[PDB]
Amino acid sequence: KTHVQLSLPVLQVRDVLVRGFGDSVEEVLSEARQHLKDGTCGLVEVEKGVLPQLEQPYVFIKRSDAAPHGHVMVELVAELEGIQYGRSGETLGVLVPHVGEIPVAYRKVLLRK
Repeated sequence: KTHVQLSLPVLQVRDVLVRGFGDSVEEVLSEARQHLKDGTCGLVEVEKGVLPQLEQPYVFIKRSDAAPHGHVMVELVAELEGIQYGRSGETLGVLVPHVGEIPVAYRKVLLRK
């Protein structure tokens, strides 16, 4: 399938134990996609002071369309030193590894895979 229905645990930035996916744009996108498939991917909602507490490169989920079965359609865009790799809509949040942190909510998304 080109799209996959996921429910992503929404984590508080100060709970996050592994604050990024790796060390290159290509690695963080690769690792994000693997964790999304393996159900080991969390979402941090972006507000003032969140991104500086996470590790670059960042992986964002961004709205790709204006929401089948409650699931917002999203795609991945990476960012490193203010350059983004991808073009998409509004940020729903920043992806991080999930290693058992307790979420505050779930974000239903349809991921273009």
